[PDB]
Amino acid sequence: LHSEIGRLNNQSLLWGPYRPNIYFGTRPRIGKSLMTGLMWGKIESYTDFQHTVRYTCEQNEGMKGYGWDEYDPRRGGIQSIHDIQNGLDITTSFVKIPGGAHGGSWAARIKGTLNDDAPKDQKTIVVFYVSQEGENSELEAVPSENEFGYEGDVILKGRSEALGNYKLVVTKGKGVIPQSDHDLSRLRGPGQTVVQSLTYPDEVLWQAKPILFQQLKAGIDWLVENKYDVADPPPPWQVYLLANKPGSGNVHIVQKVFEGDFEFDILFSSESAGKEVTSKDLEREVKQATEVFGERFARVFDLKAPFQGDNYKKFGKSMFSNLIGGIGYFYGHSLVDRSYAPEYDEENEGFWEDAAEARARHQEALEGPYELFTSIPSRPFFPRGFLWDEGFHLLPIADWDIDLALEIIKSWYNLMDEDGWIAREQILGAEARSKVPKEFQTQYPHYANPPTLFLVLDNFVERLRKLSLDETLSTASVDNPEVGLEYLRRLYPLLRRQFDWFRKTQAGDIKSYDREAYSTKEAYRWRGRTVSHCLTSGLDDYPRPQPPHPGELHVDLMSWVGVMVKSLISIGSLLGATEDVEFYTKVLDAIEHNLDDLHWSEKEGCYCDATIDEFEEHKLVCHKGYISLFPFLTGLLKPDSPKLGKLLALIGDESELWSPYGLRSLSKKDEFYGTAENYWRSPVWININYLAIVQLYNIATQDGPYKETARDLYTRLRKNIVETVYRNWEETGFAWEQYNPETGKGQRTQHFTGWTSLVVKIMSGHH
Ligand SMILES: Cc1nc(-c2ccc(NCCCCCCN3C[C@H](O)[C@@H](O)[C@H](O)[C@H]3CO)c([N+](=O)[O-])c2)no1
Repeated sequence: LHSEIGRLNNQSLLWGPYRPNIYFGTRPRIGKSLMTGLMWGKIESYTDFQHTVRYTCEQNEGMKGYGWDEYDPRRGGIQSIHDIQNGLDITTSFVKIPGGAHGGSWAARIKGTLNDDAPKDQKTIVVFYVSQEGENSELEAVPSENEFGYEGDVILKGRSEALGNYKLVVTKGKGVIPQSDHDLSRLRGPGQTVVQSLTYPDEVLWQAKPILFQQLKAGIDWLVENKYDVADPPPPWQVYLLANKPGSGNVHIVQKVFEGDFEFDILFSSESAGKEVTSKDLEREVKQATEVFGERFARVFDLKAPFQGDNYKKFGKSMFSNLIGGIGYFYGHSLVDRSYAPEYDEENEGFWEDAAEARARHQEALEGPYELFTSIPSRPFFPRGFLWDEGFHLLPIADWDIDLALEIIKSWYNLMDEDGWIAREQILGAEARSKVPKEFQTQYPHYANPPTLFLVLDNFVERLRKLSLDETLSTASVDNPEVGLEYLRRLYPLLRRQFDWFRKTQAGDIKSYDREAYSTKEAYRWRGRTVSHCLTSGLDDYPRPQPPHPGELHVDLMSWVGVMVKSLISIGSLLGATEDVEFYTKVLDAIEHNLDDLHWSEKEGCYCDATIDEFEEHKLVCHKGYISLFPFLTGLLKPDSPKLGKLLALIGDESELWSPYGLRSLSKKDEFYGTAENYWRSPVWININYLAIVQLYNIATQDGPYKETARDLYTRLRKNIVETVYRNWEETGFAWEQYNPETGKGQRTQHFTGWTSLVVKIMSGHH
């Protein structure tokens, strides 16, 4: 039955618009298969379309905004695009229709409405680009009856092992199609939908823009050769309309030119499903998905006071839809240094220079291929899997669809190598690499990242302890305990492997110094630190001991290990791994003492990282900020702890961390406040604020000395964080990466959905 729910999940999730790196396209969760993508741009001149055409996601002055209004990867959703440069408001509605044996069918409507500023007679070029990867697969455009192109629908018939037989139709659509009276129309037709069918080696089919442009350029060269010139030139839109040449191939370009508003449908019909998909099917399924989206949201994200209002609901739906709408499927080779150069052990003083030397040997090579099904932080700027971000992404997603979240966790854990390492940044395949400077591609097997995916696991466990097919599937792994347990049984050894990997690779040094502590074992240091940075910790430029030193100990990292042990206690217990649970219990107890013995500063009233002095002694290095609160953020302190009460004072202290807009990453009193790139040195970050909010709530709903302080801080922080993110969204249409504690303004990158979307769960409360 676990096998059964697994196959049903597989069938349910196979298809999607799983290409979040582009405005709109689809692909199934199969490395080498059928992919589609949309392009559009106005044409006003002989040279502008190369500059106006849209395909991969960006964010700049020419684009007001874009995102998902509703989305559920089982059903589909609706995306809105507000394009200033091209004077166009676009809608792309996508819907899946279950049936057959190959993951069902799907359809999309693309609608473009000119904005008030656009010329009423704007010409817009629209391209639907289709490619298929695989040795023994086929795809063919059925020729039109007409001479120069298509009066009606374009039909592609294809086949593969993975998809069986299918047809993909691009409907004629609605809107004025311009007609040219030029001589060229004798050979090219007056203006109509055209199809070019081509082949390239599989590995380059992703390069849709260059492939298209190569065809456009060939058409223009033909014009030149055939005496179409500046004495009497055809109109731009005709110059840029491909000669119709449908056929068989692994690439199919479908091109339309419209004047004024337009729309057209894409209908993917899985043959094994029986009756083919129609436009009327599309409209019905679109209306139905919205209704279901509506009903689920009100149940799962029921926003509590003072956010029950409709403005907050709309806000919540946008923040949530953009988060879950970022889910992509990525496939390909990854770039990894597998030298395990000894310099990477960072055992000496000045280790960063040695590590730089090893990197300069450039032993990294491509490996895999790997696949990953994950949500992402940033469609325009970094549309790919980041390991600790994904822990935050799945907290709202798990609420929505626990089985989906478990799928993503599983996908992440399937990357883990024999040692227990998962790369923190997953750049899979040439398409993903295109977005990343080559200097920043290489992954390092000694680089960890916070294990926030365990937080998601923790939530699943509590749910496990305490309808349409889609509704049923979304909770099958909780509603069927035996299913849930089997999932944990299979994941459990990889979690344990990761635990062990942390302790083998990210170990700090007690025994070699004048260091006394309850445990001789429990001490941690993040590998990969530079003079100015600690990227692996996730808090890039939060101030750390200077200089970096093999004797450093990082309190956040030890806290993370505490998170992991507790999770392993719970899961171990569920699986009756008695021997394991006894070991975990001893480790937890040791971390509890050692956090105090190695990291607590009585003088400062908070936790601090530690180094080793010029005189070879243990020194605490305190920089009041997120790092300082870590045992609290990660749920490690008892509710009656005096230490907790001191952290609550720091948290609430306006002159240190407490801004009107949320908690400051670093205190105003810290010498490093607002210095350098000021990334984690003052701004308000939603992910850490979310952990604070949840821990304040835990203390607030339990007997103890800080109940009432916690309740007040919970109330205020929740309000502050929600309102800041809301005001910004209202003003700008965007979720931002971080928020300015003086002004409240969103800054750094937009489209950060992205853990900023946690705000949905903050609003809905009841932790
Ligand atoms: C115009 C215009 N373009 C841009 C622009 C900005 C940035 C980038 N890439 C930066 C990649 C680094 C991701 C780290 C983010 N974040 C940092 C946290 O510190 C981590 O904790 C966390 O894990 C990760 C992930 O969330 C690109 N670009 O490469 O295309 C373009 N801005 O304006």
